[PDB]
Amino acid sequence: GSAPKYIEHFSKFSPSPLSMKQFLDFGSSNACEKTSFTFLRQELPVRLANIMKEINLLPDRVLSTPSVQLVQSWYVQSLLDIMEFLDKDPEDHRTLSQFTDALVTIRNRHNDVVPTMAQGVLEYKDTYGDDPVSNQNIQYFLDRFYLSRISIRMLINQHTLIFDGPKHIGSIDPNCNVSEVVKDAYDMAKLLCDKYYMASPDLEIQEINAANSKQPIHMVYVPSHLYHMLFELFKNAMRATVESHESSLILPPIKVMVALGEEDLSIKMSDRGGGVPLRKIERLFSYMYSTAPGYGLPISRLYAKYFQGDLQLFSMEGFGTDAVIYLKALSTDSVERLPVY
Amino acid sequence: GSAPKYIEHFSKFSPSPLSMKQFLDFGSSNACEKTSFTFLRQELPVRLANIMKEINLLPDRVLSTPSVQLVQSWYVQSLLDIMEFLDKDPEDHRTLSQFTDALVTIRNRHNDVVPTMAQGVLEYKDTYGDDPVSNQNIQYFLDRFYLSRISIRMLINQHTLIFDGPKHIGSIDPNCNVSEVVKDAYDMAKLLCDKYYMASPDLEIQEINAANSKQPIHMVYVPSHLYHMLFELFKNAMRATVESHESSLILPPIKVMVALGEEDLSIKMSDRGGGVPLRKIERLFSYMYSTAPGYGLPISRLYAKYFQGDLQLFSMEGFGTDAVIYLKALSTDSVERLPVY
Ligand SMILES: N#Cc1c[nH]c2ncccc12
Ligand SMILES: N#Cc1c[nH]c2ncccc12
Ligand SMILES: [Cl-]
Ligand SMILES: [Cl-]
Repeated sequence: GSAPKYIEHFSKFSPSPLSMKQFLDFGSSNACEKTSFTFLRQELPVRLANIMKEINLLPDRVLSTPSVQLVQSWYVQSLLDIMEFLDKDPEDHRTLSQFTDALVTIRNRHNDVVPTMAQGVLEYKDTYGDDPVSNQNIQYFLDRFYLSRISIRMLINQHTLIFDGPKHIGSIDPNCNVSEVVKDAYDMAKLLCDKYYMASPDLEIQEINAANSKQPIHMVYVPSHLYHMLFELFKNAMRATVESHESSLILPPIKVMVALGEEDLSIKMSDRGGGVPLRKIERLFSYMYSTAPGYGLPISRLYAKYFQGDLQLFSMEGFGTDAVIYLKALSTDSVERLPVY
Repeated sequence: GSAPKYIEHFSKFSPSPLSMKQFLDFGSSNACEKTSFTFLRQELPVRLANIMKEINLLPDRVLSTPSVQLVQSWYVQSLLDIMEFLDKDPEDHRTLSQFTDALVTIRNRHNDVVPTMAQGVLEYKDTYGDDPVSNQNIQYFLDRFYLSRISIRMLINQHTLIFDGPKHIGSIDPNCNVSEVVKDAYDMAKLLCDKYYMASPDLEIQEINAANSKQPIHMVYVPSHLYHMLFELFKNAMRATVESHESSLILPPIKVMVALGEEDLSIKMSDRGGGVPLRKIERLFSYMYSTAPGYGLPISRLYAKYFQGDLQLFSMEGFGTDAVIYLKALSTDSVERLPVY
């Protein structure tokens, strides 16, 4: 087979990070399908080969596991699927239609990679232990492997959603109202909270538009990514609030502040769920320490970092916890953050 | 001279970190002066030699500067001063009295090491530049050099303050009321704020004693260290609040929360001084980036880390900033954190 050959070749190239503007240009109209095809048939084999080369450089005890071999098999097949289109003609509509169908198949093939890689982490802990050095190496690899995955699934979604044969550009909303996404994520977390706990904290939202007070806060962003982060934070904050007030009657509300500055758009979620000692904060972001026979926070932080943001937690044991999503306010500063190969 | 010989010998030993309990035992009574002398005449040459060996391993362009040579000369003389007492007899009261006088001299000799090392940083920036690699190496060294200094000045203060010929044990207050220290630091910052700005924010304090509600929060700590941290944070928060509301009439108060948990004692200072973009947070803790022709925060964080605590900043650009001091609530968990040699 030529799979090792392809990996070596395309690993020589560096991934090309795209900005929000570039995403909006690719999706401005259906006339750009050919340009998207020409870009992706080269870029997707590059990004796939770079992360596949890093997988092959893992230690033999990790590389020989069934989880890694299964994931690697799905990365080899996806690579080969894209390679078939390198010599095809963009002017042929059939070539473009087949490319879209191939991307949907590739996306579905990798839909279970996060629980599979979690199974591998649990196997490692039981087979070799949970030492700190192992934690760092696993954290280093999975952060890069999951950020690569996010970037590859972003490109695929933009092509398939737009070139399917407007206000929203695929998964990007150029006028995303942050408060509405906050409400949506709270409402979903509330439904689950009421069902499992028979009680739910209320929600309070306050907006601070520094430059234009009393004007609703909008941004260019991927609302599905923002929902995923806010949903995970709401679930954790509601659980802590309800469980810490089981023997009390008052249930403190969850308070969200949306602040718009000259370059940051910040979203703070404040709860009074008893808080967490500082010693345990790092474990909440660790894949290995959160694994038990709990990746919402570490993956949520990767979504924030994907467009040059961040997600941070600061708690006060005995009182409550604050969780801040830092996003770039300006589309010019919103650029893909890809793993440094 | 035997100075290089002494450094090599005592650098072989590891510093011995002490706990709060051990500090209270050394200072329980004046009868323990002999034990303190026997411990310090060995421990102080160990800690001095370890940081002196690291200084000698700096690159020649840093080591040859007048600032480092001056500091190193003060570390060689202080070492030699302590070496004189190694063969002396602890039972002789004159030996003990002379040791105390020697420690006061050593302490005063090093009183200007923080502005001197700041002069060296400014010289480096102008002579070789402010590249990121230089920033990391300088940050790594100064954090260790300033934490060593804090630990050596703690030992000296405990001996000189107690064995000078109770409620407080030297610089340690076994019943430190945190809120009172907060008020003291605010009052000092307010005086300076009113003098320079003709306006000052008010103060609001709220205590959360999770285990014993409505009971004042006390701890075993060094109130002078806590004051230094709170004073620096108050000065920065007041400056930002006043300057960000110059064209407004309302001046938001600075809100402090003191929370006591099972293992953390947390102090949050919240202001509405307009906040800071996330990109600038790391620069606030950098010695090199805060140097201009501003070490309060980086040194304040070292005071917090000295007894296994921390100091963290999280801001919301366009609104305000939160600054949290994390301390250990229990004296059993309060142990010296020394540089890993
Ligand atoms: N995210 C988040 C959290 C928000 N509050 C929490 N309390 C305990 C543990 C995690 C959390
Ligand atoms: N410490 C601290 C600060 C608290 N608020 C601030 N605003 C701007 C810059 C630094 C700070
Ligand atoms: Cl994947
Ligand atoms: Cl010093």
